[PDB]
Order: sequence, then structure tokens, then C-alpha cells
Amino acid sequence: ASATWGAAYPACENNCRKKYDLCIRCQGKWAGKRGKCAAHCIIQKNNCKGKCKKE
Repeated sequence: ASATWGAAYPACENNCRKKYDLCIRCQGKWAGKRGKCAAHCIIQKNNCKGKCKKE
């Protein structure tokens, strides 16, 4: 009706969805930082949703 967007930029955000899932290196990279390997990486896919989407 009005706020009909998302299929124009999708990548812009999808990139962080993959990223979030390509960032959880709870092993090695996050050798013990597990608790945050997760949270940390999820806030990415989510921050993205505020840079590409309006909802």
C-alpha cells in the first residue's frame, strides 16, 4: 500500500544473513568466545535489517 520495499535491495541485508552464519567461528576464531560468537554475529544480520529495511 505504501511501505512496499525489500525486493529491490534484498541482497543489502541478505549479505549479513549469510555473514552472521559465516561469522560464527565459535571455534578457533572464537576459541571460548562462543557465548558471543553467536550473539555477536546475530546482531549483524539484524543491524543490516535497519540499514536496508524500514521495518
